[PDB]
Amino acid sequence: WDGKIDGTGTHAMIVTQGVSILENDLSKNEPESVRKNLEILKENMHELQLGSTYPDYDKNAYDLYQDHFWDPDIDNSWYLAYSIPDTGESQIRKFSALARYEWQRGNYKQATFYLGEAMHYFGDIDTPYHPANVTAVDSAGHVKFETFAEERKEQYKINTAGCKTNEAFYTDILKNKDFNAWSKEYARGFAKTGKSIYYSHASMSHSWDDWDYAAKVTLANSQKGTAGYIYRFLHDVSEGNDPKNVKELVAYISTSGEKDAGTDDYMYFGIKTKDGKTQEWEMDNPGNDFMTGSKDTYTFKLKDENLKIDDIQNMWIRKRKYTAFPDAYKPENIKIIANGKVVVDKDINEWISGNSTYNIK
Ligand SMILES: [Ca+2]
Ligand SMILES: [Zn+2]
Repeated sequence: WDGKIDGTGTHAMIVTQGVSILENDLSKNEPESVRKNLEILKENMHELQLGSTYPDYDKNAYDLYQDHFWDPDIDNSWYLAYSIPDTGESQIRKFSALARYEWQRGNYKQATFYLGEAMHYFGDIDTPYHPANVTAVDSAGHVKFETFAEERKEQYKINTAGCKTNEAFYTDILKNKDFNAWSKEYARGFAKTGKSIYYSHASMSHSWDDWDYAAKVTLANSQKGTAGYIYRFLHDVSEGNDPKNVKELVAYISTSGEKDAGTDDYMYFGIKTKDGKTQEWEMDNPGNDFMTGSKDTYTFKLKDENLKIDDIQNMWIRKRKYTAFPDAYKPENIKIIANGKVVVDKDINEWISGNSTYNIK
């Protein structure tokens, strides 16, 4: 969907309605804590709206908004040595992890921003063009549609999911104790309806009164869906809800803003287990990794499927010199996420030059 940096436009309308919907649908057999936190969230609506639009303006190693797409329909030896690429689904899981982390420890303003960011991605897999994986290159309808829907966003608003917090839609959301598990499938459902509406109503072929129907559905879905996620979120952070085997690791690396803090040198993330076995992946996204000031996301696929978090005794990033050109690197902070829970939050702000191997755990 379209979004403007000041937190306005289709994306902001979706989160804004998502909240307003959760109010109108909120059950009476609903805990004091949940009702209280939703107040906190409304207290930070501006940040929820800003996070909802922002991912379209983040300078990443994703030169092309790659992480904003996802084929809900679609592993191997290669990814034991390389970082896996993120998706619209993947990002929901990551920002929801950050949102929960900040909340549990007090920063509600930034927690709410992160949560709004997660919802940017969900809104996107609820577009017709992103789940169908049709880029603005792939087809001229991507942009013309998202814009058609921009100019009309208002007339597609919805006040309710249709159920109540006691009813069906909202109780399945809570049914599954594993967030990451629930989120993938929840999101898959909505995203699947997207691919479908592309082919039938919202493609460049399919018509103009076809596009009106197309936007109505997907924007309404984006609202009912966004409300679901927020609801889930509100519950998850009132009980200290806590999502097992570590099969993946997500590293969210914030690079410093100071000049020449970025590196065009090779970067690796690695671990050593309690036993003594080790794995290293190259941190390598589509575009330019580790630019000055960017915040990058690397997902890592463990070779030992049956591993638990405490068994991972060590964690480090490692530089290897690209040339004789001195790209020394300054990480501002790095978070490691394992199963929807942040598990490392090392601030750094040191310089790494040469082939140094900084340890973070
Ligand atoms: Ca590359
Ligand atoms: Zn969008």
